[PDB]
Amino acid sequence: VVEGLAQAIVKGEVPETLKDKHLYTLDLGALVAGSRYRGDFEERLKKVLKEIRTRGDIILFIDALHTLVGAGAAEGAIDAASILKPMLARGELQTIGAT
Amino acid sequence: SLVLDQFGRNLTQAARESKLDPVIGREKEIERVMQVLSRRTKNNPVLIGEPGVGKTAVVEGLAQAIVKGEVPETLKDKHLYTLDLGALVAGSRYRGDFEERLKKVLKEIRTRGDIILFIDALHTLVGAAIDAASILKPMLARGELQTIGATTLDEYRKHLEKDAALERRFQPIQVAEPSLPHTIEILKGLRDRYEAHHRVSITDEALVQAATLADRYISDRFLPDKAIDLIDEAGSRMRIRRVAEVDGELIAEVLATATGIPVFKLTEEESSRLLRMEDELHKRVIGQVDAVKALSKAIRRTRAGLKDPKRPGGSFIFAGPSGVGKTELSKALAEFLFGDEDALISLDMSEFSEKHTVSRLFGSPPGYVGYEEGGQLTEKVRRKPFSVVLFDAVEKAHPDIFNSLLQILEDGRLTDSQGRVVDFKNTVIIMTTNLGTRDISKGFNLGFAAQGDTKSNYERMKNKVSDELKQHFRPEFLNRVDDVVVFPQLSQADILKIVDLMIDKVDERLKDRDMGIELSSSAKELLSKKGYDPVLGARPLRRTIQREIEDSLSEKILFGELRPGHIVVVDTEGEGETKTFTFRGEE
Amino acid sequence: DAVKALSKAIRRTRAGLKDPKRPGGSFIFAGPSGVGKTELSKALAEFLFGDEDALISLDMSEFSEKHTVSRLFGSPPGYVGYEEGGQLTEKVRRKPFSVV
Ligand SMILES: Nc1ncnc2c1ncn2[C@@H]1O[C@H](COP(=O)(O)OP(=O)(O)OP(=O)(O)O)[C@@H](O)[C@H]1O
Ligand SMILES: Nc1ncnc2c1ncn2[C@@H]1O[C@H](COP(=O)(O)OP(=O)(O)OP(=O)(O)O)[C@@H](O)[C@H]1O
Ligand SMILES: Nc1ncnc2c1ncn2[C@@H]1O[C@H](COP(=O)(O)OP(=O)(O)O)[C@@H](O)[C@H]1O
Ligand SMILES: [Mg+2]
Ligand SMILES: [Mg+2]
Repeated sequence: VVEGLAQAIVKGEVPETLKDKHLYTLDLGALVAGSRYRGDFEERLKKVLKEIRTRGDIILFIDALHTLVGAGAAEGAIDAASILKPMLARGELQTIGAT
Repeated sequence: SLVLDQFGRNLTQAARESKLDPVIGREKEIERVMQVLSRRTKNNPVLIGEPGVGKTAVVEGLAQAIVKGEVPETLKDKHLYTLDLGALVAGSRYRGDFEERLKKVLKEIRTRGDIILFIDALHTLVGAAIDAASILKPMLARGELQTIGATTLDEYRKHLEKDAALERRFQPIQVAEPSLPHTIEILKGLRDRYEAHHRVSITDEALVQAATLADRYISDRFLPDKAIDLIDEAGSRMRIRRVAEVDGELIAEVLATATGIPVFKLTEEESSRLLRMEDELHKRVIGQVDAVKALSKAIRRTRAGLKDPKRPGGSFIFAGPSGVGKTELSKALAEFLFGDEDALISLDMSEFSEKHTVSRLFGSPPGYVGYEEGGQLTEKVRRKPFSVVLFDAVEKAHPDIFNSLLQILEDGRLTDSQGRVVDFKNTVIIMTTNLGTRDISKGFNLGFAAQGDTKSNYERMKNKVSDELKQHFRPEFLNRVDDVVVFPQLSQADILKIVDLMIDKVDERLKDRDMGIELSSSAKELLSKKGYDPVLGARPLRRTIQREIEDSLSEKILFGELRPGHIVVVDTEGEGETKTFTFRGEE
Repeated sequence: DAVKALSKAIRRTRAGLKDPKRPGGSFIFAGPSGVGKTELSKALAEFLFGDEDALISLDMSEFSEKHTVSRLFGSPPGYVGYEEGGQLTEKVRRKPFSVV
């Protein structure tokens, strides 16, 4: 379904509200692949979310929402779900989930 | 108060600039809130209600009221701040910054002295990055914190009840679901904002029909939010197809394409179908005129709104002998009402002969294996709220199955081991049995019998079956069943009809290999004569058909006499008991 | 006749005269099927407590054999379901003002 949505967006059969929007599939594990030092995972996630906010014309796709609850949790590491919760509740980010 | 502003949200300022949804018809709970907040003990209020009723909307309306200055001087000059836990968690991973920023926040809170805090989703703060729970509890124990909380009823009873320390400091306020006029009022209030956002226009008829459709044909979600969802969804549909206008059939079809296939129209064409229901059913079921008539009458009465909306859409006890059409009628009903046989949820009760198997019906108790998975029936009903539930051979199950099953008959809702509630109001319940038909299956009576074998039939058989079943079953269970339908054994003439249907099935099996079969009237009469048995009724006919046709047809196929692209004509030879079948292959 | 008798009995039982060791009232309804027995009980409960849910109705047909009798009076320790009490007792715990 998301594949066909991307094909429709690139081909040009979408309403004018979307037109040229970029579907980016998130890649978990790559975010965690190097988060060993002080401030590595939270900073990466905040940076990517801020870049999405700055661009504006980006929409995210998560292929497994059940894996989102607990990604880089540690002695601290509030985790990715808590980071995503506030601005998702504020309605300033558009994401499509698949489970 | 830089720390306070960084880690808090002002509802009063937002109300001043009107960033909040309007509230109407909800002053009771806010009046209760400052009713209980003015006490000396248990001054901290907690709003208990089902999710979506608007507890957040409750505190938003409280902020609106305090901004409007409609509250006595006790609550005046008090700044309301919702504690933005997202602000606390965000950016806080320094080894010690967490709970220490909270220390600054709380010390500023007590220092200011004219402040009020709001805590939404109190479960994360009480009875739950985790040590923050242990800080607020002593603060409320001391008693100088005036906070307003909000919590779901099940969570409140499961977790907030056991916190004996805060039992003497919290007071509960219940919030009930809004009535349909209240929903209409809220829809009217949100009309302006939603029309401005969607750049469309909506009418009052759309509002009332959306509210009614949400109340009647949706059960998982709840009224004060799902009507808003439907109108926003319709507005999005009108926005994406291009001043736009939204009418009733528009939201009707949006709901139809949203969740399942609820009503899919409001015209009279489906009503004409319900007028032709008996003729439609008789294309799969042959000879059971009384059963089809009673079922059609009951479901037509249900469709007319003359039944209790709380109760399910129909309850039938199909009592009869073996192989008469008890399951074929259920399959035909499933095909007619929902377009496919897959809509029928069949449960063979022969696997529920032991009481401890009841756990597999609606899950296992907590703490045991298999708890993470739900019940095999409750979850399946939740997936498809519009389905026909069949309990095949209901008499072979343990009586605890009946104990659990009656609840569906009374209140149409079931609670599983996980505490969730599933609604059975949009389903048809059929329970099949062979009990009470021992005298109908065979009977000659003792003594000389006159010419007869024809009586009032349906009425006397129904009364006898009902009294026998209430002798064997619980009388209240039979009393609450919508209808008890007795299936008489098949006659001879209708058998000659059934043959045709069965032959058609065989023809389908020959369509895969590019073949076909045709029979003469004499062959059909011979098949009906050979396959007639008034005690069993239909399966012996199938055995006779298989033996006399497809045996000696498979042999011809294997031998090579019949090839793809051919038709097998079947006729009869001989007379009387010497009659036999003859097969001839042609192009 | 039955309504008058029940009214007189309720007057006896609610005048403060009979011993508190006795319950609120004890009645045996005998009659055929399809007559106003269950309806009369429901009306009595509705009048006394202002609600139709103030009626704990139990069928003794469920307890033909004694193995289920304890199910109505709390499970003794050591059973599969001992953590859950009997049906009759916990309903009185939830509401002592009801018609059994
Ligand atoms: N009136 C009928 N019209 C058409 N087919 C029928 C009729 N009665 C029986 N059959 C067919 O004969 C067989 C009888 O099976 P069916 O499911 O109807 O039995 P049943 O009445 O549920 O009996 P039981 O479950 O007690 O064995 C099926 O192949 C069914 O299609
Ligand atoms: N005396 C009555 N006055 C009014 N309605 C009555 C009366 N008797 C019966 N009915 C009606 O018939 C229904 C069945 O009566 P009810 O349930 O009281 O019977 P019952 O004799 O207590 O039951 P059963 O003997 O079958 O266990 C009632 O719900 C009511 O609608
Ligand atoms: N009294 C009301 N006035 C206006 N809108 C309401 C009211 N009650 C509920 N709503 C609407 O219902 C929606 C969901 O309510 P929500 O704030 O989620 O309640 P809760 O947080 O308790 O689940 C909100 O968007 C709100 O607009
Ligand atoms: Mg069957
Ligand atoms: Mg009775």
